[PDB]
Amino acid sequence: MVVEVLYDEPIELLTAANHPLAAYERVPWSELVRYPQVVFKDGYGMQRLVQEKFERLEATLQAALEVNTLDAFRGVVRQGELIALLPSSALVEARLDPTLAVRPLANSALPENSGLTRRVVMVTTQDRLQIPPIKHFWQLVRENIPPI
DNA sequence: TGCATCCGACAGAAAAATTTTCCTGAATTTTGTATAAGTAGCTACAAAATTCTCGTATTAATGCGTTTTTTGCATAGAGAATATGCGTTTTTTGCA
Repeated sequence: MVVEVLYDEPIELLTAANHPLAAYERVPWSELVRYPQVVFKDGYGMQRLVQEKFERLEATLQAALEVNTLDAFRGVVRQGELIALLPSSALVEARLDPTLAVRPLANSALPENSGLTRRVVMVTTQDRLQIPPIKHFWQLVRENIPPI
């Protein structure tokens, strides 16, 4: 397997064209439930990690109502408000377009125990990485990953 | 001319009559006798074929010493796996 996590950005959330977490610029995870923080997919490991990442800052992951579609992540936040999961590395990109200029932030992430941030993880077999394409590039892509 | 009554055993003798059988024409269960035509086959003849055989020529068949080659051979690395390991963790004990 060669377990290999290129990096583990630390989680924040979607604040908004009106968020008061776009007032309250940080994101612990109470500050989520403060507005309608819908959690993502119970069962999908993606949230298993987020369960921490919303579950140790005055909040417990509330997988109430997630439409399981980014389009909808925006089709009620294009009204301006609604808030759910966009992690750190693209939480360079939470503040974007002219409905919305948003409050960025770092991880509150009391959830950690041992090592616990969600991890970008290229993991491989030599056969798989036995050629210039993936092997060197897959390495470079797991390498040239800036905040940009 | 109108009221009752009644009806619709036996025997002999000669002639006929059904079958039977040999004689006599009639023209068939048919089948018999010679001559001349004609219908079909036999003897003979034609040969250039075709094809059988011996010799030569090319070619395809068959074996090998060697080209590379495939597949079996060994020993070198790696990537966790597997200790120590604290160090952290879960287990286990007595008081209120």
